Formats: sequence, structure tokens, C-alpha cells
Amino acid sequence: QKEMDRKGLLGYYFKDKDFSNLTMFSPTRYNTLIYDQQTANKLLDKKQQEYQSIRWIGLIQSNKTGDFTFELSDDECAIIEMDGKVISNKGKEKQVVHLEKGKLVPIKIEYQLDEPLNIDDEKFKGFKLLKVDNQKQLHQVQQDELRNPEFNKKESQEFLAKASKINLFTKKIKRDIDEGTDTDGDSIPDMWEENGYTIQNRIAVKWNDSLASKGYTKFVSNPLDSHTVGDPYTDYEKASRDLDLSNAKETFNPLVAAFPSVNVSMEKVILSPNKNLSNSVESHSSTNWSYTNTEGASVEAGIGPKGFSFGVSANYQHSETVAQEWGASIGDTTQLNTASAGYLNANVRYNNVGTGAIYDVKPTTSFVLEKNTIATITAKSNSTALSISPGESYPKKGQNGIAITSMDDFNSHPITLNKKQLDQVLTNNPIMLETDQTDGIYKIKDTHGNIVTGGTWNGVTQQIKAKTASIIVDDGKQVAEKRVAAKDYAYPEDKTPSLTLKDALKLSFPEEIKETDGLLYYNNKPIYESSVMTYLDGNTAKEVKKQINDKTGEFKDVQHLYAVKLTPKMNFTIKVPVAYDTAKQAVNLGGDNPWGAKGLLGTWVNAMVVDNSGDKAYKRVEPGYLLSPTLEFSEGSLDNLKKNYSFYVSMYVKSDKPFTLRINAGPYSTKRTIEASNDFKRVDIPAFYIEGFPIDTIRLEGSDYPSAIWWKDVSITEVSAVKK
Ligand SMILES: [Ca+2]
Ligand SMILES: [Ca+2]
Ligand SMILES: [Ca+2]
Repeated sequence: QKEMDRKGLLGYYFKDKDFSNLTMFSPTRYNTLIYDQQTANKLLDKKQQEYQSIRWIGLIQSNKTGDFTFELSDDECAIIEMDGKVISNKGKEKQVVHLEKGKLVPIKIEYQLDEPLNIDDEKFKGFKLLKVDNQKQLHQVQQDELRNPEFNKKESQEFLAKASKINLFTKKIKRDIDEGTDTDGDSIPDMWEENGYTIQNRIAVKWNDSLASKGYTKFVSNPLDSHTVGDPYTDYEKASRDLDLSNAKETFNPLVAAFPSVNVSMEKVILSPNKNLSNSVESHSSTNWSYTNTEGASVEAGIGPKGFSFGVSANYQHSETVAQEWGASIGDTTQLNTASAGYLNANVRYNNVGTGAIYDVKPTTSFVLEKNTIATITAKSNSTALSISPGESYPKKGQNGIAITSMDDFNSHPITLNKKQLDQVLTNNPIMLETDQTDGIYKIKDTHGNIVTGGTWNGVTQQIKAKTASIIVDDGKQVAEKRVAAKDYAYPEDKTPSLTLKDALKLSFPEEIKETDGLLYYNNKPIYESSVMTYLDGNTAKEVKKQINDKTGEFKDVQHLYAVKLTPKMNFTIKVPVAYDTAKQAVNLGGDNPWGAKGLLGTWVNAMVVDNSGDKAYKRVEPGYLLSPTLEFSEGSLDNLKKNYSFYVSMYVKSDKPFTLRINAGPYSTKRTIEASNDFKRVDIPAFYIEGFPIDTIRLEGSDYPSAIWWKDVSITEVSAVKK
């Protein structure tokens, strides 16, 4: 789309004579009182661009100090209000107004026609605003003399809201909401915000299904709030893209907040017994973005009739908190294992894992090991403040991180660890990095349309949190956090549009998430509910169970986690699978009498895939005696599993008798007794990959003959590094 200035006025073009049925609104194009026809003609057939009333609204400044009267080119049907005063009324009652050069004052111009006029009529193209000086010398008011309303100012919202409820001709306040009313003064009529609108090159129209095929986005927003998600930008500034285009493109939707999230990660982590770092041990270190949300979580299962499950953290934290895990040593640890102190060095990297651009920030970071602070980065290490775009890092990806020993807080020294602490790091107790971003700023537009600093992110963080739910997606390589519009269903005057968790994933990940055959994929990997492991806080767990358990009211059709209607301060962490097996991509071995099934992870011995009218699942083979289905992992199928890591192996299962689910990894094997179910239910079993003890098989060991076992949607998701 065009990057447009805030010059000219904002034009409202109505079908009816009484400013009640708005057809389109747009800023006015250079030295005219009309709009861009190339864009308008794509949004609305030329034949429907015929209007019986027009309002132009915004600000005027004179290019010279003086005493002026005003007129429209067709003056007998125009009324002009300036600074709340009627200064011309159908060509009569002209007031002389003193205007100081460069001083913007509110202006509202209204025009009524006795029959509809097409925008392409001579008269429409001819409309101008004229300024008459003390000599009765006539001047067209120039584009640089005009500005749009200052959308983010309360006084401008009051001016727009008032203009939507009355007009200068009849002077009778509207008794009820119509298709012109703009209660919150964000420029977009209440009924458009509820029922749908689109904007292209700052031309806004009501939604029509003919706009879907042309690829336009249907926006909805809260008609009672100029900032539906509480971020620095109005609903209109977001939908119109009239904001810092460094913000992520998902934020050009009123229902997705612009919100930075700055964290710090560590790379090239070493330990030495020597202060000078000679004879350092290197590491297979890992960053665990969502550690506190997963490690030690409790699993709640058997949720609703579809029997889904989720994890619950007692220590839920957002994406500014990161865990650093040593992973494993590289090199001779003989010396380090006898030492009374160790010395840690690393490179650090700042990551903006949110959707909002942040400028001039000097983040503070604590480094905490088993509740003890071992280091702090203060403003002192970033005398040159940072500016980081969403999804980017400083230093940028492909550049080395910053050595801790080079940063001013560290005085050219590594991090000292006492003997106990050195053992804690080597045994995969995490170093927690918690980062704060309280001086970082965002950019806005001032009354003349200039880019200025708008304020600190700290100043908008409360309102964003109060109006949104948080979604964190962690694929074990990077993390991303989104804040999306949420609704309090207990408060009917909260007119925020309803959004599900699935709808929110689609809106907030426009590049990474696609929907294929009704299921979401994240960078071509599964992110559908049966494939992922989702972690909640206690509040969110209670809210989800309430919606599932409601069979009759607002939530009667909520039966799955991804169908949950978002409520304020809900928190979700989604772990994307590192391996998965779907019966939809499996083939039977043995032709007419199958004995096994080959899928994405390997061969299920003593299983076959069954198609029931398009619905595929695995079933245990039934030759007349008990067998145990056994997944023989193929060479390479578990190459994505981190060493010295814990996981969940999850699947949906149904059996008429109990069975034992076994993960064989030698001395690190796990097992669970699974109760009989009438319906598929999700089961989640912990699994361990300890270096030297690969995961060899999954086995479903039955109890009882005769019986049946069916399963589908096997997934493996990361938890965290295994403590030694
Ligand atoms: Ca509005
Ligand atoms: Ca609004
Ligand atoms: Ca329900």
C-alpha cells in the first residue's frame, strides 16, 4: 500500500441526505475535496459512488497570519464550523476568523445535495474550500493548510464522535446508533467495527463478500474503544497501516497488539578453573525459551468429551525470561572437577521476540542460578542504546554475539562460580536470564503528521495486558510471543470481537502459520492441537475447563483447546513437536493380511492403518491371540531430539481394557498404565533421551484377551535439559 501523509481533511461520503448511511471515508487528495478513484473503484463499483451528503473534518492552518472568511465553491448548500463556531451557514452569517500562521484549528464542513451525485460529476471534481482575506481577495485553501484529525488525541476522538451524532443542518442529536455513529471517535462507524470493514490506501468501506475474492482483509474491532488491544495505535491507525512500518505486519490488524519482548540468550558458553580462562571446557549449550512454563508442569487430562490434555505451570513467565542449559561438556573436565571455583564466559545476544519495534532501549538482565544472582547487565553495558525490530536480534543473526568479558558491567572479567555453583551448571541446572525494557520507546505521528517519540513501552504495557491474551510459540530454536484481543464474556458492555485460540494463531502468525485441510502448520511443521503440547497457568486452566464444561450457554460449542474464546490475561505456551506420526501418512505391510504399518517415524510392528470413511487410525493386528504394537524407530527419525533432554510422547488412544504404554530407552525407559476408554483420549508419557541411550521403541502392551487398541496423532515435544 501507499505510505500517505496526514494532509488534507478526512472526507465522509454518505448515501443519504442526513449523514446517516456512510458509504466510504478517505483523506482528501492533493488540492481537492475528493479521493483516489483508482483505489475507490476496486472497493466499490463506480455506480455506487453517489452521495447525498458529505462531511470533511480535521484541522486547518493558514500559511499567513490574517483575518479571513471562508466559503465552499458551492456555498449555498455548505455549513462550515471552525474551532467549535459556525463561521458560514449556506453562504450567510459569515464570521471573520483570525488565524495565526502555522496554528492548527479544528474544522468541520458539511454539504447536502437534493439528489445523489456521482463522484465523477463536474460539480464533485470542482468542490474547493476558499479563504477570503481582508482585501476580499480569494485563495483556494492548499493541501499543506489542511490536516486530518490527530487520531490518537482524546479531543480529536471527542470531535469525531460528536460529528457522528449530529449535523450542522438539523442540529438534532441522533437518538440511536445508525450506519454513521462513531461512539469511540476512532473514525470508523460502530456498525462497521462490529460487522466488518476494510481499508486500502486509507479508503475505508463496509465489508462485502465481493471483497474476499479481491484478497482484502475483513477487519472487526471494538466500537466502544479507540484502542481495542490497548497498544499505542488506534484501531484506525492499525487497520490503515498509518504507523511505524517497523512494527510486525500482524499489528496492522486491530486485534493484534504491537508489543516488543526483549530477552537475552547465551552462546559459546565455556567454563574454566582459571581466572584467565585458559584450558576452557566448551559445551553443547541450549537456550530453553519457555523453561518455567514446562519444567515440573502438572498435566491435566480427560478434558471434555474429546479428552484433550494440557500442562499447568505454577511459575508461568512471559518471553523476557529465558533458561540457559549447559547441555554437555566438550573437552577434558578433569581439572574443572577438582577446582574450588569456576569461571564462566559466553556471548550474549538481545532478541526482540514480540511484534513491536523498540527504540533507544538499555535493557537490564539478571543471571540467576538456583535462586542466587551470579551477574547483572545494567544500562552501563549499553552506553549506545539499542533499537531492535520484531523478530530480530542485536547483534543481528549471522554476527557473533557480545562477549560478556567485553561488556562494561563485567570489568574484563568472567563470571565467578563457587564450587557448588560450578557443579549446578555442569549438572544442567539452568541459568535464568530475566530482562526488563523500561526506557525503550515507540514512534507515533504529531498534529502536523511528523514522526515523533510517542512514549515509553512501559507506559502502555498495563493497557495492553488488560485487553489481551498471551500466546507463546516455542519450537526449541526460536520463541515468539503475541498479545491478541481478549473479551470478558461476563461484561456485556465489553464489545471486543470474540476470538478463539486458533483464530488468534492465524491472525498473529501471517507468515509462519498456514491452514491446510483444516489444520494449522508452523513453518510446514504441525501446530494443530493434537500435535502440540500446550502449557497454561492456573487461571487459564480454570477458564478453559469452565468453557469446555459449559454445554448450554456462551461456550456450548467449545469442546477443544483451540476453540476456547480468549479472555483477558489468558496465557498459552505451545511446544511445536520435534517428531510426529500421523496414520494419514502410513502404509500397511503385508497386503491383504497386514502385519505392520510404516509411518513417518518407523514401522509399527503388530499394527495396521484403518480408513473409516476418510478418518485414519492405527489399530492393533488381531490374528486370534495377543500381540503388542511396537514402533521400531527408523534410522534418522529421531535426529531432531536434543541429547540429555526430557520430552513428552503424546498420542490419542482408545481401548476397552487397560494397557501399559512403554517408551524403551534402556535404563531411562518410562511406562504408564492407561485405563480403558469408550472414546479416544490423549495420553502424555514422559520420555528421556540421555546421550548413549537412544529411544528405541514405543510399545502398547495389552493385559487381556479378547480386546482392541486404536491410536493416532503421536507427537514428541521438548520439555527441558535432564539434570545430572
Ligand atoms: Ca469507532
Ligand atoms: Ca474502536
Ligand atoms: Ca463447552
